Parts: sequence; structure tokens; C-alpha cells
Amino acid sequence: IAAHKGVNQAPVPLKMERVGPHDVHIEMTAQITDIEIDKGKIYKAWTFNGQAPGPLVVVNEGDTIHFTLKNMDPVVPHSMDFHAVHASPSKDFIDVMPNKSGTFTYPANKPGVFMYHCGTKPVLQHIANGMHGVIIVKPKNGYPTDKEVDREYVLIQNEWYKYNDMNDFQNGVPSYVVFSSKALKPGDPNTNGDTFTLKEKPLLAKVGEKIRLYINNVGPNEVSSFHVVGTVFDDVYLDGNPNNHLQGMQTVMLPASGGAVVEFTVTRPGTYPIVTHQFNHAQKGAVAMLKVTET
Amino acid sequence: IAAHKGVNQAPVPLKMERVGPHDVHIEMTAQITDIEIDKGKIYKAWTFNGQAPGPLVVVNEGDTIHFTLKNMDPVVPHSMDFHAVHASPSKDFIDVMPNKSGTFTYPANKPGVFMYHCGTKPVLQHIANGMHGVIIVKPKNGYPTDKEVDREYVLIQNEWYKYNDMNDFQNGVPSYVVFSSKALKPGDPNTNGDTFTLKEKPLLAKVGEKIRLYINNVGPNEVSSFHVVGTVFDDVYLDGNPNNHLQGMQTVMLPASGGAVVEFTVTRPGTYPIVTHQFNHAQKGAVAMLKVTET
Amino acid sequence: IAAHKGVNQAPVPLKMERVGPHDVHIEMTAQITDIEIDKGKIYKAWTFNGQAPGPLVVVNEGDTIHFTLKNMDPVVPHSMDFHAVHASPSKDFIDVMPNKSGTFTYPANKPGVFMYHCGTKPVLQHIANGMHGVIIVKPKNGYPTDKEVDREYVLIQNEWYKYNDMNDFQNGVPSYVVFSSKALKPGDPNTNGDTFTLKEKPLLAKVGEKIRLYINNVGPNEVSSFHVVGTVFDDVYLDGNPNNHLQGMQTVMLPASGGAVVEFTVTRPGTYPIVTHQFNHAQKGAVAMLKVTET
Ligand SMILES: [Cu+2]
Ligand SMILES: [Cu+2]
Ligand SMILES: [Cu+2]
Ligand SMILES: [Cu+2]
Ligand SMILES: [Cu+2]
Ligand SMILES: [Cu+2]
Ligand SMILES: [Cu+2]
Ligand SMILES: [Cu+2]
Ligand SMILES: [Cu+2]
Ligand SMILES: [Cu+2]
Ligand SMILES: [Cu+2]
Ligand SMILES: [Cu+2]
Ligand SMILES: [Cu+2]
Ligand SMILES: [Cu+2]
Ligand SMILES: [Cu+2]
Ligand SMILES: [Cu+2]
Ligand SMILES: [Cu+2]
Ligand SMILES: [Cu+2]
Ligand SMILES: [Cu+2]
Ligand SMILES: [Cu+2]
Ligand SMILES: [Cu+2]
Ligand SMILES: [Cu+2]
Ligand SMILES: [Cu+2]
Ligand SMILES: [Cu+2]
Ligand SMILES: [Cu+2]
Ligand SMILES: [Cu+2]
Ligand SMILES: [Cu+2]
Repeated sequence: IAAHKGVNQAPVPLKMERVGPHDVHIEMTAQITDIEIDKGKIYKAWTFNGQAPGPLVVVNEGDTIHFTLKNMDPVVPHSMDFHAVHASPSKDFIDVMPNKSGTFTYPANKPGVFMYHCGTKPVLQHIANGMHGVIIVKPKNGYPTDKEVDREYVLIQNEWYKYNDMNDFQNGVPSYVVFSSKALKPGDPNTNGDTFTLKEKPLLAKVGEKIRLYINNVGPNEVSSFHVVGTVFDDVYLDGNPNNHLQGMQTVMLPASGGAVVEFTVTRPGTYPIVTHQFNHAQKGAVAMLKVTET
Repeated sequence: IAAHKGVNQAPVPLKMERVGPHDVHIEMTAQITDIEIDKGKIYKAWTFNGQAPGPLVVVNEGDTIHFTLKNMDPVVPHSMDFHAVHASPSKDFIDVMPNKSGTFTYPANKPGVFMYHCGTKPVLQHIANGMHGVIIVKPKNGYPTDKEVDREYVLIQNEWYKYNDMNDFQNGVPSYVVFSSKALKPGDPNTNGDTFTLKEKPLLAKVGEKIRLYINNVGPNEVSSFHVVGTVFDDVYLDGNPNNHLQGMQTVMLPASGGAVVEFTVTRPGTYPIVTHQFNHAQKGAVAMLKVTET
Repeated sequence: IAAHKGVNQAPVPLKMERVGPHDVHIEMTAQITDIEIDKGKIYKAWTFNGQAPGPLVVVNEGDTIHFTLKNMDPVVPHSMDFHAVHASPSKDFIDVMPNKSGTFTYPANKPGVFMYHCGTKPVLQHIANGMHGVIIVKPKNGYPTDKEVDREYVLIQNEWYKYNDMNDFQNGVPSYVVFSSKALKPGDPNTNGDTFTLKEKPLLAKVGEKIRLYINNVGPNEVSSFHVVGTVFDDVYLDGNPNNHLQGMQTVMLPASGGAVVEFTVTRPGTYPIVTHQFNHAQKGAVAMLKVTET
């Protein structure tokens, strides 16, 4: 895109604030940002806030979101679709023009680990170019296993294709499949979907801990066979809804846009790979590491 | 196929009648019918009754089906496999020759949303060319959420490939992925698997309604990540069996041949896309619309 | 691989023995063995024990496994990852050099139907070349439906690609997708993943029986839509964990590495195909048969 040549918009922090017991303001950008998706490979991503996947959003069950999108893209319209919410797509997930802002309000009444993404046609193009993310809605009554959890992280799986190539997006295999982590607490890593960062800078944990991962596979196109090497999931909640409770899974199948909360124990010191078990995708980037130490 | 050149057999209505408290007659055709699968694109489909997917069948749990296939195809044998039933495949899902009929009887003792299809080798060829459909078996005791449902429709996802091309069927990506709707009550739409009809003529509903969809992904080859934009599934029953109850799903993964009953609330007026969230497939046709109005 | 030219190591039996109430020794080989994967097609597989998938392992919930791998491969290192166990991957699933042995100990505390495989980088290469299998962990308290089961077998789904071709492994469609069966009791068949053996020599059962299948789809890359023609699954336990209980499924979606215990009744004499319902994969080999007789 001629108006994107040379564009590299610095990442802008997510802006959130609570404005009532059940009401939260969120402000995001749509912006054009170079991201190194594999060593030596820059993708001029279409993004929320200069991250791909975008920044993590966390709300409480029952919160109404008053969402603003500020479109920094000089030429392409963008929009926002939160899978968490009940909304009229043709009124509430509509386009914001270049250099404009739009505000939309809708309720998050369901707990879970939801995808968000740009909803502008062609949606495949906007997703594939980077405009995806996760919103977590915390359940009012928690999860039954909350008390057993020692540590938690968020992981997101995505694919990358040939740059802005719709033929490839629709017909081709992914060039890369990747994990990213988005921070829940200070100190947590916050990374973009790339083939290497979570190998070089593993997630951390201690021996004996029960680890919770909030996970979502945002696609655009593939399903995920999510697995932690050297463990078994003690408990899984599909889509992060507490009622959708499975036990003792080795591998959790996630549809495109599918989420889960998974929990597992790391019993020994060492480094534990985290994969999609579709190993063509793992080979093409989708392996993260978890480094478990006596500390 | 030389004997299919110029063949375009007019659609024939499904014939059903109840013949006892637990016994139902069904008569279908196998026939060769031109269907416009995308604008300007005619596929000379292999079909049940001149529809692809075929006509909807609905029975009650515990019904024995006395099924007749009348094969109108001038040269290819065809057969019928109902996933609802318990049957001997090598006696009961056998071939009917051109210009002949066959009658087979078997019981539907399980509730749910089942695929049916032609079972003639190579099965991939017969499925891919159009010979798939849905049979709904209504549970004797209903679903626990029946009383909350305001309106219902049936949707079916399928793919289309390069015409009668086995190499493509086995090795290629789909050319189109599509939704169709099949009528449960008078007035409901009844459409074929195409890229456009359910965009141009959305399904209808009113503001505030809880909508039930009976869905099946008949393939032949892909899995589906079924999602309604602007809502969350309140309740999902996998395969339509009442016991397989999930809550609060954003997206339901369906295997090839997989079914579900899903229920969701539309809270605001507007048009709500219905997709598979594998967006390469959505781009290639698999988006239907639901138009929600104050009436 | 130059050092694999002309290598065809005769299959070696799995060695197992119990050494305490909760402790079991297992000894396997890594070895290079020609397997006929389709008629006329030899694949010089990388294997455990000269089988691909490898030999079946069955332990009890709560058993600690003291596992030895004897690497017979003249030039490539190999390793073992059991999805059943809790282990440190970087200490316990490490490489064994050519012509060496390694011993690793870890506990199987979760019931189910778990994949095992070689864990040597690149893992895709080692899996794709044949180094996969199943370990069954029997639940201490059984399954609630145990008393209804008349007969049982183990099936495994895998793919085969172009020989040792990483480009194909990562980017190409499978050349074959296959089922194998691994023996639970004397007399049961024990076969390799090929396109034909379970067609020519169907699994056997009697009319009226309830059949349990322990199934795993080891991939490397595809998901499976597992279905038995002419029946419906009465009961399904995802990953073989008794708590993950579904009823009345027509088709069970399995992720890559995903397992299940499925149970179904065969009501009439005849031959019942067993498929993945992704029919491109079925066409490419993944159909087994079950022959049901009055005896
Ligand atoms: Cu309040
Ligand atoms: Cu506000
Ligand atoms: Cu956009
Ligand atoms: Cu979406
Ligand atoms: Cu792919
Ligand atoms: Cu702890
Ligand atoms: Cu593992
Ligand atoms: Cu574990
Ligand atoms: Cu539970
Ligand atoms: Cu009666
Ligand atoms: Cu009759
Ligand atoms: Cu046919
Ligand atoms: Cu079928
Ligand atoms: Cu495909
Ligand atoms: Cu209502
Ligand atoms: Cu949505
Ligand atoms: Cu909803
Ligand atoms: Cu329930
Ligand atoms: Cu004991
Ligand atoms: Cu020992
Ligand atoms: Cu190996
Ligand atoms: Cu594994
Ligand atoms: Cu494939
Ligand atoms: Cu019996
Ligand atoms: Cu069937
Ligand atoms: Cu059955
Ligand atoms: Cu149950």
C-alpha cells in the first residue's frame, strides 16, 4: 500500500480505566507497525496499539465496555469486534475512517478467554495482517480450582502469511505459526507473535507449581492442538467458562478463535516446551518455553 | 461424465410420511442437478432430490426409518448412509443402480443433528459432488433450554472443489466453503450451499430473541469453527445430544460430519454475520447473515 | 541418509515387566525398519521397535515407568516423550546417541490414551518418519461403562509424507493417512500404519456387542474426525479420562496427539467401515474395517 511505504508507528499503550462498578473505558489505536516475526523477517503489521496480537484487555463479568478506536492508519478503515460482548455488528463493530475515532458501548456478561479482532471487510485481510487479540472476562465466582493455582500467564497462537497477500491468506499454508504472551501482572512478559522470543526468554515458574494458562488461538485459519510437554492438564475450562470443565487432558483442541483456561503442574526442574501438536505449525514457530527452577 | 452432459434434473420434493407411532417412510432421489454455487458458477451436482446439501429430514427419537432411494442418475450408482441410524453398512447402505430403487429399514434411537450422505465408493467423490445432508432426531425429552428458545433454523456448512476432480478433492484447498439453510417450518428458507443467498436474503429474527441453530458441518474435508458475530452461545449441545451440554462458548469446533445445537441471544437490532472463524473459508463463501429487527 | 542406505533392522519385541505394585520397567529400541505403507510403497521408517506406530504400552494409573531406550540407529540420536507422564523434558526426554542406551523414570498418574513419540529436534522430522505410538494408562476405578463392554481394540491414526522430506512435512498435504491396530490381548491383531491391512484383515466382532476402541490420532499434522459407519458412539471419554464423558456422538474430533475411549454397539451382521470423516484423508488410506458376524 503506497500510503504505508515507510510507515512505522511507534506502539501506543492501551488506555483503560474503570468508570463505575460495572463500567470500564478502553481506548485503542489502529496503527501500522513493523514487527520482527522471525529472525530477519519484518512484517509491516496492521495492529491494535502497535502490538500483534494486540494488547491484553481484562474486565470483570458484567462490565460494560465503552470502547474507543482511534484509527491512525493513513488510508485503511478499521474496526473492533470483541467476542466477549453482545452487540449489534452492523451498528457497534463498524468502521472508523483514517484519522478519526469511534466510540461503542456493549456489555461483557459471559466469563472467558475471548478473541477480539478488526471486523472490516475483508476480515481475513485485517486479521491476517495482525489485527487480533485477547479479552479476558473474569468470572464473578472464579473457577473452582482458583485456590490451587500458583502462577498464571496468557498465551496467544497466531499465523503469519506472505505480506498482505490475499491469495496466500485464502489458499496458502502459513509461513509462520507463533505464540505470544501478554502481561497480566507487573513483571510478566509482553511479547508479539514471533518465532523466537518465548524460546530465548522462556516463561518462568518454580518446581511444584500449578500453572494456569489463559490461551486463545486467534488463527486466522488454523486450529490448534495445544499441549505442554512433560505434563498433563489437570483441569481445562473450554472458552474459559467455568462450567465447561474437563480433566486430565493431554492436548486441548482449539478452533480458530477458540480459548481455554488450562492448568497443569510442573513437577521437576527443567525447560518445558509449549506447542501446538500439529507439528508442521510447531516447526514453523509455534513452540514457547517454560523454564522451571528450584527458585 | 459423458452421460451427464446436458443433464439437469429438476428438483423433486422429499417424500415423507408417518406410518406408525415409531415408524416413518422416507423416499429420496439421487439425481444430477445444476446448482449455482457462486455468482456465475454452475456446478452439475450429484444430489439427493436436486438440492445440495439435500433436503432436511426430521424424525423423532425411536423412529424406525423405511428409506427408499430412487436412483435417477443415468450411469452412476448411489446409496444412502444416515449417521443417525444403527445399520449394517454392507447390507443397508448399499448401492442402488441407475434407474432402480432400493428400500432399507433402520432405527434412529439417538437424538441429535446427524449428517447423511451417499456411501458409494469412492465416498469422497460422492460427498464432494454434493451428496450430503442433515437428519435431525428430536429428543424424546427435549432439551433443558427448550422453553427459552424463540426461534430456530438449520444451517449446514459444506465445501465445493473443482468439478468432479478427484485430485483436487484429495489434495487441493476448497474453492468455496458455504452455508445453506433447510426449512423446519413453513415460511423458513430452504437454500443450497452457495456463497451468496444467505447474505442477500438473511435469516430473520427479532430483537431480544433467543435463537437456536441446528448445525452440521458435512465437509467433505474441513473442520469448522462455528461462530455468530455479536453474541456468545448461551448453550451448546454437541451432536445435538442433550447430555453434551456446554455454556458460554464463543466458537464451536465441529469435526467433518460434526453437529451441534447452539443457542444465543440477539440483543440489538442489526445484521449479525454467521461464520466459520477459519477465515480463509469465510472469505471463500462461508458467511451467512442474520437480520434482527424490532419486529 | 547415507548411513541408512540398505538398513532394515528386524523388529525387536517390546520388553516390559512389573517390578513393584506401582513400578514397571519398559525397554524399547529406536531402529530403522522398512514398512510397506501402501501397496508397493516402502517407507524406511524411523521407529520404536521396528513398528510404526510403535508397540503398545499399557500401565496402571499410578505406575512409575523406568524406561530404557536402546538407540540402534547408526547415526541419528533419538529420545522418548510419553504424554502420560510428568517429567522434566530437558532432563528426562533427552537424546540417546547412536549405539547407546538411556534410562529415565517418571510417573503415570493420569488415566487415559496418550500419545508417545520421539522428542529429538526437529521433532516434526522424527514424528513424521514414524516415531509415534500409544501408551494406555488404565484408570484405578475403571470407566462407568466397563460392565457393558464386550470387546475392545486399539486404533491409531497417522500420516505419511514424502520420505524424510522436511519441506513436505511442513508444507505439503499427507501422501497417506492410515490406521493401525495394536494388540491388547493374545490373538488381537498388531499392525503398522498402512492403507490396507485393516481392510483386508478386518477387526472382528459379534452381532449385538458393545465395542470399545482406544484411539489416538498421533498426527504429525492433521486433526481427525473419527467415525464408525453404521453406529453412533454410546459413550465417549475424551483423552480416555473417565470424567470427560460425552454421549451419543456421531463423530469424535481429535486434535493432533488427541485420544479417546469410544464405545458403540454393532446391531447387525456385516462389515462396518471406520474412518476419519475428513474424506480426503479417508481416500488416502484412513479407512479400517470391522467385520461383525453372528459368531
Ligand atoms: Cu454491582
Ligand atoms: Cu463511558
Ligand atoms: Cu482493520
Ligand atoms: Cu470473530
Ligand atoms: Cu494449513
Ligand atoms: Cu501449588
Ligand atoms: Cu507432552
Ligand atoms: Cu500435568
Ligand atoms: Cu467438573
Ligand atoms: Cu410408543
Ligand atoms: Cu414401511
Ligand atoms: Cu452417490
Ligand atoms: Cu459418514
Ligand atoms: Cu483446507
Ligand atoms: Cu425470549
Ligand atoms: Cu464474534
Ligand atoms: Cu451470546
Ligand atoms: Cu450442563
Ligand atoms: Cu499401592
Ligand atoms: Cu527400575
Ligand atoms: Cu527420533
Ligand atoms: Cu508430544
Ligand atoms: Cu492437510
Ligand atoms: Cu453386550
Ligand atoms: Cu456413519
Ligand atoms: Cu452406535
Ligand atoms: Cu456423564
